[PDB]
Amino acid sequence: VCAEGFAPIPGEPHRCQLF
Repeated sequence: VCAEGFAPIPGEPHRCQLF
């Protein structure tokens, strides 16, 4: 999970980015 405006990463599913 993460924060309002975030989601998994392309090829790395541990940290966030933008929504």
